[PDB]
Amino acid sequence: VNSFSGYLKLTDNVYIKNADIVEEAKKVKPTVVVNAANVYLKHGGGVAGALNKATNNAMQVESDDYIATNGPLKVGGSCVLSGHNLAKHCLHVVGPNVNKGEDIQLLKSAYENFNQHEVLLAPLLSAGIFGADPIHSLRVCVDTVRTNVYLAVFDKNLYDKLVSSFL
Ligand SMILES: O=C(N[C@@H]1c2cccc(O)c2C[C@@H]1C(=O)O)c1ccc2[nH]c(CO)nc2c1
Repeated sequence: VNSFSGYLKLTDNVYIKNADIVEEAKKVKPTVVVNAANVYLKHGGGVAGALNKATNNAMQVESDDYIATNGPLKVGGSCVLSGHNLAKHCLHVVGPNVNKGEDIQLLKSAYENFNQHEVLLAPLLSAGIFGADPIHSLRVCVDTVRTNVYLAVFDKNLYDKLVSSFL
């Protein structure tokens, strides 16, 4: 038993809810919140900008030190950093950005990072301003992640569509 509330069970291990991931994080304080990162950890907009804003820019400060030491992530890759006031840890995961022309096949590799963590609060990778179909992202999530994932979906109208179209 865990503390996530109101989530709709999709599969053995995947649950979904219409909520702002930042607000979910603030309430739950999960062990791991997933950020929809880019390779430079520049948290400007979407999930990343919203999470970073809630940390008063501490996420960005930590991220800039990470990049200065280690260089950029790979598309499909990840790193574990602090969760600041939102979670114990933040797993920064880079899904492919269709609006930048990146290979959608890398979405499965991105979701594989979730399997290193027993339980996660997460967004659908590559969706929103990353340009991919959220219905596709949810399918890849369910078919790739084996650990327990609680998906927060910002847009209420998309959430209803994701549920109604789920196979
Ligand atoms: O961009 C965000 N989420 C993506 C998003 C956004 C809009 C339509 C979409 O189809 C999608 C798919 C993505 C998802 O739901 O995971 C996001 C999430 C929380 C936010 N809190 C604030 C505060 O101002 N801003 C936010 C932005």
